[PDB]
Amino acid sequence: GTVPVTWRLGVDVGERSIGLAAVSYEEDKPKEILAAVSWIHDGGVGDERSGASRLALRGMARRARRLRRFRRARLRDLDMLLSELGWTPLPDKNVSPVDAWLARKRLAEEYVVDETERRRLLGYAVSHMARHRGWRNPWTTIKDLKNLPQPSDSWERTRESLEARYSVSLEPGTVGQWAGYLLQRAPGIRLNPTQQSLSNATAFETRLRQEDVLWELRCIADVQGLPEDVVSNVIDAVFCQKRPSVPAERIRPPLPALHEATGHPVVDRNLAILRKFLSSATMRWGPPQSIVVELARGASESESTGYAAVALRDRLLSYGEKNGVAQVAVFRGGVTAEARRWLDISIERLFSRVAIFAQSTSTKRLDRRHHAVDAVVLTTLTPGVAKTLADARSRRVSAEFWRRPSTEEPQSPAYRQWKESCSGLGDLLISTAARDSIAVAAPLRLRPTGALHEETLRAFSEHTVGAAWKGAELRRIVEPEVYAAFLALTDPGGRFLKVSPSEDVLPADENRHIVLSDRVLGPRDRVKLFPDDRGSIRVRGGAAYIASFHHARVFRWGSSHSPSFALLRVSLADLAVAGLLRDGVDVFTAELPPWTPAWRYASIALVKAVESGDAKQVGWLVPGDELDFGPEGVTTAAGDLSMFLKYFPERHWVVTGFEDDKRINLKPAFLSAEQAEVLRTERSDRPDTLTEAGEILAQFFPRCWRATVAKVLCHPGLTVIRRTALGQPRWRRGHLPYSWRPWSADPWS
RNA sequence: GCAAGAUCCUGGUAUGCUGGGGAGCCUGAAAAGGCUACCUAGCAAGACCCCUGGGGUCGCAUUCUUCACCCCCUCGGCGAGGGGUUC
DNA sequence: AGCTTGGTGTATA
DNA sequence: CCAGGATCTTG
DNA sequence: ATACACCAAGCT
Ligand SMILES: [Mg+2]
Ligand SMILES: [Mg+2]
Ligand SMILES: [Mg+2]
Ligand SMILES: [Mg+2]
Ligand SMILES: [Mg+2]
Repeated sequence: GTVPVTWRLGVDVGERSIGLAAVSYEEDKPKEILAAVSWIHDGGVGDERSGASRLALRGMARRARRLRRFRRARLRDLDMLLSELGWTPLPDKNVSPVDAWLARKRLAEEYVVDETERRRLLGYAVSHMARHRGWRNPWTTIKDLKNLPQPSDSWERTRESLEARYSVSLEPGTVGQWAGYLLQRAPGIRLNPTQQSLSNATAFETRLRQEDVLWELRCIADVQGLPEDVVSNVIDAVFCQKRPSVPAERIRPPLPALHEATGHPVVDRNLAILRKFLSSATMRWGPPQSIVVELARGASESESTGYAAVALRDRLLSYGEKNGVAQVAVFRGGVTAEARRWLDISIERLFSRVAIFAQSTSTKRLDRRHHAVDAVVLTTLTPGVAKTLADARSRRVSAEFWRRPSTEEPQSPAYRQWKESCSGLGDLLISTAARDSIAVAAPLRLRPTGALHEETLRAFSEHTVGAAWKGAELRRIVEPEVYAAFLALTDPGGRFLKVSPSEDVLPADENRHIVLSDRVLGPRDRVKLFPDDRGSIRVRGGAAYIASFHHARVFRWGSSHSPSFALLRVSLADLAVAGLLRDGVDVFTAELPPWTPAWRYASIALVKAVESGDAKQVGWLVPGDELDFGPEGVTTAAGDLSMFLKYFPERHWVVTGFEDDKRINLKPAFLSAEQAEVLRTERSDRPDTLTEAGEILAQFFPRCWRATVAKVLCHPGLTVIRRTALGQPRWRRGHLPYSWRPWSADPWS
């Protein structure tokens, strides 16, 4: 089903986006824009706060797990050494908070003549020193730690500061003696400072070093008269540390292929999108005859010869030598902007965008389709013409700075031939923009991997059986068997929970017995409850909130001419507690038990409609799905959304999240984020230079449309559009995610 | 070419949270509650393998999960990794 | 009652 | 937060 | 330090 045409490929690579064009050619002039799509990616970023990528967060978590594993193994080996020496380690409970510190202070101060008491104090001191040993260089050997100046100069400065503050001198002033003395003298004192966060002045200021703990242990050994091999073994067990190695980063030569990852996140996202587009374009129109790529001027902050440019040249030249691409040329930013400038093509005129800035011309970054338009413009480019345009800009910027207290055109026959050949490019762009064939899409994240819950462990609340129970207290029951038993109490014919959060579900009953499969709970027995009336799971003996939702399952019930819709918001914790995070599981259609937080905190109408059997699952929505409202647009606008839709009549909206049980958060697909953020900045510091549409767009972002699901899915002709790699909506029901209509979708199974 | 770095990766540290404790202080004194520290265990759910338990290794990346089709790579029908699937 | 929307808490250095 | 190993960039 | 999920006044 491949019809070979003559077409060229245009790729603009940005920090958060990539624009791609397949332009069919007839006589070395543009003939047909086959596909133009801009793909918005996160560049591998999973933490928007710190800018850390998903791979970096995963590596930090994995190394934290490995640190805990090695710490557990090292402390177990120390415990076996202390058992071999007969020294008793510090017990888990039923000891004073300062037994370890007082043991360290007493062994570093005086000699202990009692045998069992000395061994007990030595075991307490050595176990506590292994739990708190301070930092050393990981490449420094134990022998090199022993060759360090003991004590360290930072601890000498700290000890002099402590002697100045408290007017006392301890010989020898180890951290064990000073901490024990300060915990006896000024109780409640903090020992180490916190950079995270009334005037509890800390005892120490610098980070503890392993040489100081080693010096204190050797001072304790010299005072107590321990044998040399015993001291050597105790040092080698307390300060044991794995040396750093290189397991994973194990780095004419053959150029890498398209399917091979490059290791860097932004380049990997751009490579994956370009690889999918190139594969689909090859299967539908044959191979391209050249590939023109525009790396951005950015994409490195905190002809291009950057790492992204080198990786893209090597992989696209691998594809070229495997498929027959005649040349591959990669340019440096921002050549395509001036190439768009000389043909009189503006995004604000091409897509009929209203003006946002009162003074000066608005930046093209407002409409996200500018990437695909730049890819179309890039398709026409050649390296000689790009050189002439770069020389023209370099000549123009100096005359522009000179003429402030120009514009002069450099002459080129290749530029003249290019401008003659690209006369109809503007007409093609108008024609393709009129029928809305230029698409802005985002890649879907469908794998159920990530943080399963929030990190903060929370304390359990607790409720008696025999008291009065409200709806929130029913919803917060931790144990699923007790939850199902209270479910059978409040509704014996029901399988799900349909109560208001504030209503009084059931009164006090002094002889209520909750029967189970393994015990019987009396009316005086106390049920473990989640602390708050929100989605939570039981992890490691505590409660944690659920993370962000993986998806929302769409349910429909009622008549054909007027149905009702609701979302079942499913997080990774629901799939974790349902046992669905395993092999061979379709996580969008698998049945969730009633005790999951999804079905606990679903809307009451959805619960009652599923219990009545009327409501069936007709589809699913992930963050990043595109809602095409059709040519009608949004007919249920109210509030600031109406004033937004007067000047930006958007029909394509992107799902970002599901903020409660009845609402879905939608942003406009074609409108950018950072442009509206700098509009907010100019609203903050430059009054009256912003138009009314700019003011409304600045107020609309960042939270966009917090939209009622009943007000969204009540539109006939609304489609959940899932694109192919070329930016075309997938309408054939296959094994890839397809476009569907909420008003007409078949029920699952 | 000093090196400002960018991407990770490896080894550590100190807080923080939860469970169990408690040195000082404040209440309650019948009894147990809080604050500041400090001690101790754990810090994704879990999964696999080896000798009841234990110990080791993976588990937040590769944005269309699973399934289906096609292509590529390593080892010995056979799994593990990747990649693509046009509207 | 129900939709707008304003504010805020998240593991961190 | 720390030190330092590997690519690869820019100086 | 983000952005999303949750909470809790206001309009209608
Ligand atoms: Mg673990
Ligand atoms: Mg400890
Ligand atoms: Mg330590
Ligand atoms: Mg671009
Ligand atoms: Mg401790």
